[PDB]
Formats: sequence, structure tokens, C-alpha cells
Amino acid sequence: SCPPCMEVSSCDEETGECEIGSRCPPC
Repeated sequence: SCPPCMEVSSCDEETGECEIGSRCPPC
């Protein structure tokens, strides 16, 4: 069974801010 999708937080160095992005575990 495929693991349910989740939102992860990633911080970019571009302007120093972080974004929450949905990342779905692959099958």
C-alpha cells in the first residue's frame, strides 16, 4: 500500500524563508 501524502517544511536560502510543500511518498 502506498504511504499517504504529507506536507514537509523546506527552508530556502534564496531569501531565508521556509515553505510547506506537499510531498507524496512514491509507490
